[PDB]
Amino acid sequence: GVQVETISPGDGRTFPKRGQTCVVHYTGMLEDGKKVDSSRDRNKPFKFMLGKQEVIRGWEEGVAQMSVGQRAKLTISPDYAYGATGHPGIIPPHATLVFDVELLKLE
Amino acid sequence: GVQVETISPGDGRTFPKRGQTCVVHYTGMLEDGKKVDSSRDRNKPFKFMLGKQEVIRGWEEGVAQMSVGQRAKLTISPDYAYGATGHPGIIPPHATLVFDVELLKLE
Ligand SMILES: CC[C@H](C(=O)N1CCCC[C@H]1C(=O)O[C@H](CCc1ccc(OC)c(OC)c1)c1cccc(OCC(=O)O)c1)c1cc(OC)c(OC)c(OC)c1
Ligand SMILES: CC[C@H](C(=O)N1CCCC[C@H]1C(=O)O[C@H](CCc1ccc(OC)c(OC)c1)c1cccc(OCC(=O)O)c1)c1cc(OC)c(OC)c(OC)c1
Repeated sequence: GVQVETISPGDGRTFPKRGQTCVVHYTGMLEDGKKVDSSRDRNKPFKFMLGKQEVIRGWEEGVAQMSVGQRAKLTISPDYAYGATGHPGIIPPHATLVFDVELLKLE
Repeated sequence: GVQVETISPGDGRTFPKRGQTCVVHYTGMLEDGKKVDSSRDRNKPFKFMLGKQEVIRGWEEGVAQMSVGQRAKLTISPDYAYGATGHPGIIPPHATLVFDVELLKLE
């Protein structure tokens, strides 16, 4: 599943609802700490809409548990991410992924 | 993931909303056709509430795509069911499950 470790607290009351656009900055890494991708390296935050199947399962479930302003480490098992196949050149097979995620705002 | 094959049509309009109780009769079986369990063998239909994590993943997603009266066969991969461990005595490890499900009503 997805495990959540809080790094910095959010407001503790404003949580994302399906249909809302989540604006976040993230760093995705393999279990051994190696960086695969990061929005912080790109000039603009990442955005997705909750409930539209726009992202891997672990993210839908994990980010829905965060409040605005919160920063957390989400540890996602393969079955909740890219599973057996992974994704060529980016994610190896059966990979557990760890994301450092910061929920900036909802829109 | 979860694949849905329709066996008998439903009303094509009444679909389960998160928070509603789905009343169904089902027969679950392994990929080779052996029956593991069936509510049709038990005197009353199976009931569960959508969106409350009461059932395996594949069911939350598959039943949500059925309308009242529909009968369908849901083929669920391990990652959407019991994964690598299975469930002692009932579901073996790495089991793909096939369910014959009939959505009787919503309440
Ligand atoms: C740590 C690397 C990272 C990743 O893992 N991230 C991205 C951040 C959200 C969580 C997760 C993801 O979910 O990234 C998805 C990957 C594809 C995907 C999508 C839905 C799935 O299922 C319902 C699924 O099933 C496995 C796989 C994603 C990507 C881009 C925009 C996205 O949002 C909407 C859009 O703008 O198109 C979504 C990643 C970034 C990519 O580009 C920034 C990317 O592209 C090259 C990619 O391909 C594997 C990986
Ligand atoms: C084909 C065998 C079958 C099964 O597979 N079925 C049952 C029908 C819904 C789909 C699925 C299920 O999901 O069955 C779950 C199993 C447990 C479970 C639950 C949530 C999970 O969350 C992701 C999860 O993760 C793996 C595992 C279930 C069971 C009973 C009531 C249930 O809910 C209503 C209630 O609480 O009364 C749920 C099964 C029947 C059982 O009893 C009738 C049972 O018990 C002995 C069982 O244990 C493995 C198997």
